[PDB]
Amino acid sequence: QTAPEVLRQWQALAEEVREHQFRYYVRDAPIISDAEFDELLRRLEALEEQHPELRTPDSPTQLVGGAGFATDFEPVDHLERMLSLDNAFTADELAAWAGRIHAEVGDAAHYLCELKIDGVALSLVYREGRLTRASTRGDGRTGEDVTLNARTIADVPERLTPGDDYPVPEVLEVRGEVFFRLDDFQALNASLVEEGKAPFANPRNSAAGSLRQKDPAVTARRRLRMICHGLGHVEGFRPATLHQAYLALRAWGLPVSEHTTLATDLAGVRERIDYWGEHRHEVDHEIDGVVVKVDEVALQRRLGSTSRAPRWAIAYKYPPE
Ligand SMILES: Cc1ccc(CNC(=O)c2ccc[nH]2)cc1
Repeated sequence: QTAPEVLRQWQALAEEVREHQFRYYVRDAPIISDAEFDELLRRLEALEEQHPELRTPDSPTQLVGGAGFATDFEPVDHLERMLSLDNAFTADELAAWAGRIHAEVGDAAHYLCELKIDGVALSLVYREGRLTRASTRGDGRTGEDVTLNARTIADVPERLTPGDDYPVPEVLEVRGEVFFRLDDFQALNASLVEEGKAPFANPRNSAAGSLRQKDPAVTARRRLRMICHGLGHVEGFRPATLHQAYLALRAWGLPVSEHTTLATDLAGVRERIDYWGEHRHEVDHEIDGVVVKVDEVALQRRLGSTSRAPRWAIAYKYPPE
């Protein structure tokens, strides 16, 4: 032994054991063989005999066979402020946003165009390629902890994948939208009603509810999705543009949309807006608009942000009906 190696070993093993208890109980998705887990738990037990100081009421072995997994929505701070978006509902407004952008920067700004998803915003933090925290927006500075619930979403990976061109960052704060596809929204409503529960009025309400469960196992059996669409605080990653950032996200395994395009001027922005006004109904989830961002990171830095919103992006919202 070495007391430092004792501690090292314990932590690692408890971490591995706790992760598997989560996969087996909270989700129904074990990733090792049913037999392999048993050795691990023995060892950890085997491990706390020698060193009884290690066994605590919070240890994977004692006091948590089956349980200890609950969400309490406690406040957690975002690394970088998570601002909301300013909206534009009319063509002049967008033109006016674009004019002002072109009074500050020139033709150097290109516009990334994405489909705005009407769901629940989620913020994930990855430390050394491992998911450590998932959070709701809250007030922009502080959100609620729903890490366990996010851990059940299929679209969200626990770990990031080692890129060739893209090395995993030391810290990555990534933002996205959590949502249901239409068919699954309906399906869940049926199931709920089948157990004498009230159904959800819309898919956004349904996703929010499904995410916010005190028992995350509930969340695991609901077909929630996620698309990433923004970055917060990052270390070890310095992308020149947002479009290029999406390439690294993809490489690492984060979910990204396939409907993003890059436009060079307002005319190009206008075509996408018009196009999706006519084609948004064909997407399988709710799109309530198009978000237009300035693609260059350095240009978004110069433009900055106000207390409530960024000045380098704007969301064009369509008529409700
Ligand atoms: C693959 C995998 C991962 C995690 C676990 C956790 N615990 C148990 O299954 C269990 C409880 C009682 C008997 N067995 C199992 C299997």
